[PDB]
Amino acid sequence: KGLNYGSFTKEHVLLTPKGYREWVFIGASVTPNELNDDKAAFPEFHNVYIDPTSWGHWKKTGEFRDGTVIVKELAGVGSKASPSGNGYFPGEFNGIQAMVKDSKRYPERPGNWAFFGFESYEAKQGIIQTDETCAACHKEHAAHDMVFTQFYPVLRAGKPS
Amino acid sequence: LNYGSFTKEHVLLTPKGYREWVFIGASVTPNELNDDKAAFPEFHNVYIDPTSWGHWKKTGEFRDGTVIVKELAGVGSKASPSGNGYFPGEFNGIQAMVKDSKRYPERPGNWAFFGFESYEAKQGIIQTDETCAACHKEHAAHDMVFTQFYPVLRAGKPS
Ligand code: HEC
Ligand code: HEC
Repeated sequence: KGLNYGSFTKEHVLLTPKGYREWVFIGASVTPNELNDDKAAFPEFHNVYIDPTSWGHWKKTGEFRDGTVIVKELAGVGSKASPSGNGYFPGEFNGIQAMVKDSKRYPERPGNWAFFGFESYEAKQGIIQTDETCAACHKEHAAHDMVFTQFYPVLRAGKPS
Repeated sequence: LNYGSFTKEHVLLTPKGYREWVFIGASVTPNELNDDKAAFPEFHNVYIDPTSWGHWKKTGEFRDGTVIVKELAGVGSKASPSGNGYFPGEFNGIQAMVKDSKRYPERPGNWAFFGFESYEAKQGIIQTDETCAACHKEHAAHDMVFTQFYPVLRAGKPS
């Protein structure tokens, strides 16, 4: 069996994940401010991680086990040009978002996903989000099980046939 | 333990499982911002082997036997529910660099660079210094690696 990644409070709120940068990377996207009227909803680079246990489970099944934790880490754009050419390059770390799939802890959320915001990296836990703030966009547009796997080529290529 | 596999000529065998290594940052040079032909199209996802990553959290240096994999991927779309920008598509190929003072003692920084003809290739191709190391030497922030673009490495090192 596999470890339980993610620690929770007695009210089932995920404590601020540490060590996620050593989980399994599944994809990176970028919404720069300048392309979104100098205020993107989520600045700017986004680096996404799934915990190792649920990555083993995904390789075997193409499905997110209960106990999946997915962390989106946000970063500024640092430059627009490099010796490799024109585009977008990351600067400093900005913040994180996370989501947890758990039928037991979250029996009445869409998909059993609890979406967590964090007010800082120094914060002890996150704040669980209403269905209008987070999960509604994810159920409408995400390709599989409310996860935007159409932007996670590690996922698509890592599921079996 | 070491994470490369080699032939007798110190040629690196096409790495398997590098997506299970430690991701250290991502950038994007789209073709539309580069005269419809980027040098390295388009998204770049960079990884360092876990053993070298452990030594980096200790020393902030690249130990001998360090392997870094840059995986390339197309721009799949330029808009999504999160807004305008660039979003990944399909996997294009890989590049790799390897640090070894004893096997590459004449390469700049003991770093051999490897190109790969496709995902199905068995071994890379090792590159002359002008093809790759020339530009890494001139411009990379640390020991030929563009750590100005790897915040996981910068946040990770012991300052
Ligand atoms: C990425 C995200 C992730 C990573 C996992 C995933 O399924 O992609 C998490 C844990 C998370 N968000 Fe998010 N979200 C949206 C899109 C399009 C992407 C991937 C593309 C990209 O990287 O830009 C996401 C969409 C939306 C959205 C539509 C406007 C809203 C309102 C939200 N998301 C809201 C939230 C959260 C509330 C603050 C929250 C904690 C999220 N998402 C977590
Ligand atoms: C990224 C790269 C990496 C990842 C580690 C790093 O040092 O960033 C590898 C293993 C690799 N490339 Fe190089 N490359 C260049 C730049 C600016 C970056 C980081 C930011 C980004 O993703 O865009 C790189 C630049 C250049 C360059 C300047 C004109 C040249 C000539 C090369 N790269 C050449 C090569 C290779 C020759 C075939 C090769 C195997 C590389 N790079 C590998």
